[PDB]
Amino acid sequence: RSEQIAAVRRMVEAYNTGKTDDVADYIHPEYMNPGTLEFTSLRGPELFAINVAWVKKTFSEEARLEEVGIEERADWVRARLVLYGRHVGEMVGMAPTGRLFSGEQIHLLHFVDGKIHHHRDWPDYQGTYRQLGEPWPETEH
Amino acid sequence: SEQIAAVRRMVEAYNTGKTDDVADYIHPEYMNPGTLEFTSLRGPELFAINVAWVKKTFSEEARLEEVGIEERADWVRARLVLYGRHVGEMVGMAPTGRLFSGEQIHLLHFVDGKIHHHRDWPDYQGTYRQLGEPWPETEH
Amino acid sequence: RSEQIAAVRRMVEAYNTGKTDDVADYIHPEYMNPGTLEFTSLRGPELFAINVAWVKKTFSEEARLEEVGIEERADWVRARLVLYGRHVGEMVGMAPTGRLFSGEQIHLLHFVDGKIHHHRDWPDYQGTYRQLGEPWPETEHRR
Amino acid sequence: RSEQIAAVRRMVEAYNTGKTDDVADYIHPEYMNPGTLEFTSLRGPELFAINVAWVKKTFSEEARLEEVGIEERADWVRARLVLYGRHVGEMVGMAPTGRLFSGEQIHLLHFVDGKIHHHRDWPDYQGTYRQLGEPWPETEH
Ligand SMILES: CC[C@@H](O)C[C@@H](O)c1c(CC(=O)OC)cc2c(c1O)C(=O)c1c(O)cccc1C2=O
Ligand SMILES: CC[C@@H](O)C[C@@H](O)c1c(CC(=O)OC)cc2c(c1O)C(=O)c1c(O)cccc1C2=O
Ligand SMILES: CC[C@H](O)C[C@@H](O)c1c(CC(=O)OC)cc2c(c1O)C(=O)c1c(O)cccc1C2=O
Ligand SMILES: CC[C@H](O)C[C@@H](O)c1c(CC(=O)OC)cc2c(c1O)C(=O)c1c(O)cccc1C2=O
Repeated sequence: RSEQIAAVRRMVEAYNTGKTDDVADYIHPEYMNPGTLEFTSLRGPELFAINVAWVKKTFSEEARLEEVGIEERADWVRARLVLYGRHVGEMVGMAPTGRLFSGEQIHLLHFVDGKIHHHRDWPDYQGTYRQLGEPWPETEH
Repeated sequence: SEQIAAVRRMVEAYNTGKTDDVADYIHPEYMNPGTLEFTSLRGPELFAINVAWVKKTFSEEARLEEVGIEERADWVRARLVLYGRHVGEMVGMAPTGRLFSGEQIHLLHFVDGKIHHHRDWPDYQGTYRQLGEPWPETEH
Repeated sequence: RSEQIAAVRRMVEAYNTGKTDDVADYIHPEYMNPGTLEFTSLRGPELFAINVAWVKKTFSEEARLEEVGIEERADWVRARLVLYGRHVGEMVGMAPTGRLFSGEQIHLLHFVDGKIHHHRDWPDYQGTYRQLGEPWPETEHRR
Repeated sequence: RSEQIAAVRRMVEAYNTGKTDDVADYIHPEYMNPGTLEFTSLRGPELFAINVAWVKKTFSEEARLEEVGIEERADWVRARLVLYGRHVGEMVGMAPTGRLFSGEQIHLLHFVDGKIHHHRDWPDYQGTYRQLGEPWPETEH
């Protein structure tokens, strides 16, 4: 039973439930996610919490992250997930399209001190954009 | 457009699984080359078997969502997204019970005001990944 | 060194070179690919040879199949390949677009009696279609 | 003739040739690309030139960006492109694999004062990652 994978599964559940009160349990104080850089300078558990909140706000409370597979190698975990949502909040300067979508994701996670220290994820941006009807942005984010 | 209306009825038939009225919009000589592996049937009967297979393989809850539909003369292009769960044998791959969703592009040719030729391109590789990349147990 | 994997690499090399003199070495007499049922009733090394020729005709002599990875499990091989080409011949009723494209592919091959007996391949149809400029078919026929 | 589309085509040409001496002609002094934030805090023509350099360093001098289609709506341009390269440089902590790859991209560009002022680019991250043999990162750094 991998502690690393169990922690990643808690992370996934956070996206599903939206509940982030306990994230300090598995999110390192120095947690970073380069994908968040455009939105905030926060780090650690508060950074992960703001990501989860953004997901529920933008892609609906009913947004789901489904697990396809999770593997590990030393202090690293690779998660193959699928995001299901509906576009209901402003997304980087694109007005809500109200469109359903689903997009595969690959996540790379690095563990330090038994907690998630670095988190990179690659949404299916283009696939999502297509399913959103390829909206034209209304403003720069 | 009556053509776009017909394609929307086709999409609904996948969603409801109800194929009693398909002769309304499916040409007697309807062909879908993607079906050749499974059957030699044509027309409304062929379309119905395709719909039945989707419900059997991808669950009763399988549905097609519309992204967009375009037309040009006697042709329609439908940009759709299939949502389902792999519950039935899929060309020799055993049921995985896994959820999946994959964009699709459908090209439809109308003759005599009905759908005469139908090509569709599922996201085979994306679906395969979401199904955990199963190894086939047999040749279809 | 897997003989099955070696056979699949010979298959890939045939698409690359267009050289098919020796395909009977590794293609089963009863070889079938369900994806080409629309085009011909051929089977065996004969079917494979014409499929290779069609690729070179439709996607140019310079069309390439690059290997990402190949794995095997008992009598089955899974090949992760990438096709590169330029669309220069009629393709299912769509006129040549002259467009460069590249698309990942997943191939599933079943061996029987030491030769490739069943071959299923999944091109990135939609990705390819996008890169071709999403052409409208001119005919539902071959033309 | 669209001056905007012409400008975006000069941008595309810069990725292809690696020739960036004239980028100030079409890149706004305040040009930003949020995709670059992990790597640099630069803005303007300098940021664009750095991006081009990184592409050539990481994906080889032979890297090419092919045009599928470009459209515009008011002060916005959408470019549908395809990147071709070979993974020859360290890529966010993943060692060079020497592997060929090609992946579609969608770019969204906003013009201000007749120059490219904001640039968002969605590579096919997952498809590229696959073609690179899904490498495990050697560092987070
Ligand atoms: C706080 C800032 C963020 O939370 C936004 C950022 O998280 C974000 C995410 C979160 C994520 O990585 O997957 C759950 C996803 C997307 C995005 C995102 O900013 C996107 O911006 C995005 C897009 O512009 C076009 C298509 C798809 C997407 C996304 O899928
Ligand atoms: C200054 C540094 C940057 O320029 C890096 C950034 O360019 C970057 C680019 C540039 C790009 O937009 O293509 C024309 C592409 C990728 C990436 C990138 O940082 C990637 O990081 C990347 C990846 O991690 C996995 C798969 C693909 C990619 C990229 O395709
Ligand atoms: C009647 C039986 C059929 O025609 C099977 C066939 O419908 C079929 C469909 C339905 C369709 O859209 O083609 C018209 C979809 C898939 C498939 C299919 O046979 C697949 O076989 C399939 C697969 O093997 C791996 C991933 C995805 C798929 C499919 O999405
Ligand atoms: C004899 C005629 C043929 O066999 C056509 C057939 O070869 C074919 C191949 C080759 C192959 O993968 O078969 C084993 C590839 C494609 C296709 C094909 O017929 C396609 O039709 C096709 C398409 O309509 C839209 C996008 C992509 C493709 C293909 O990539």
